[PDB]
Amino acid sequence: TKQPEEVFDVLEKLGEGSVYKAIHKETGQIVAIKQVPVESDLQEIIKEISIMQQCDSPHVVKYYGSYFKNTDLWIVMEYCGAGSVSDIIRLRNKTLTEDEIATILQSTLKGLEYLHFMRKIHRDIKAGNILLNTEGHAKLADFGVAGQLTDTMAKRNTVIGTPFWMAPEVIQEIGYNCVADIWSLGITAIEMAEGKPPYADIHPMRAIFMIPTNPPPTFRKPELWSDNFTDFVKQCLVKSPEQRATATQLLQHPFVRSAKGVSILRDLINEAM
Ligand SMILES: COCCNC(=O)Nc1cc(F)c(Oc2ccnc3[nH]cc(-c4cncs4)c23)c(F)c1
Repeated sequence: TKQPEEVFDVLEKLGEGSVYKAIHKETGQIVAIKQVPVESDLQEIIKEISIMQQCDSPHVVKYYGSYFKNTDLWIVMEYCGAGSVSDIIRLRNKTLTEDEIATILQSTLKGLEYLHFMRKIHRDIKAGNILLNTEGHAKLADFGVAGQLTDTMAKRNTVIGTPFWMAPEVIQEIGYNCVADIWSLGITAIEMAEGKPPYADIHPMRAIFMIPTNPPPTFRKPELWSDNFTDFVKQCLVKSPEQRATATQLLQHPFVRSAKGVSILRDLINEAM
């Protein structure tokens, strides 16, 4: 009920909808505030907030609430100071090591296990939608295209996501379920190792045509990568969604199961900031 500027001291812009770092003045907690015009298209803003409000997981970006200020909507969220994994790759101009990827994807998979239990499908898993806080904890972000299964709707059939990362069953007319995110996770693993997903240099509308017919992608330089990492990607990129591994099962994959603690990401985060 209080004016947003009395609750929050807005600091630096982080992004440009438009995102600001801010201090919650009563607790000293740092938050991220997304500001959008109330007259803008709010379709995915409304979707993403509805999904985040239903989530309570250390592996999913928290939503704290919304204010009107003048003719803007302020969306208050958990602050992830290291930014996205794709930001960290770009800023350091370096791909991630196997150990760094195992640690990030362990936390990503715990977030997917939580969403999938709640019958949610992220549908836009990619390095750009995995954020790190300054302590190195990975959180799922951008729920703007997330789907919800129900008692009466056991499958979604909307062709939606970001083409290079989309599962074959999502692209094809057939309905699909939570394990579409596991395919996207496999593409994300390659993206973190190589800096870009398979087919990154071809037209996205051409790539979407080939993903359903092509064999599962593999590493560009297979000799660089352990048997465990190679097998982890192969298991994620099983074309049959019925056969594809779940988040729970991949948390036991040898690539993920022995991931190092978030300390392995300290150098990484320091360099990026
Ligand atoms: C030059 O290339 C583009 C530059 N990259 C970039 O601007 N990255 C970026 C990443 C983010 F994660 C950003 O957003 C955040 C930031 C921190 N902590 C958050 N907590 C929550 C967010 C979210 C906001 N939008 C949806 S979640 C958030 C952002 F604004 C910008």
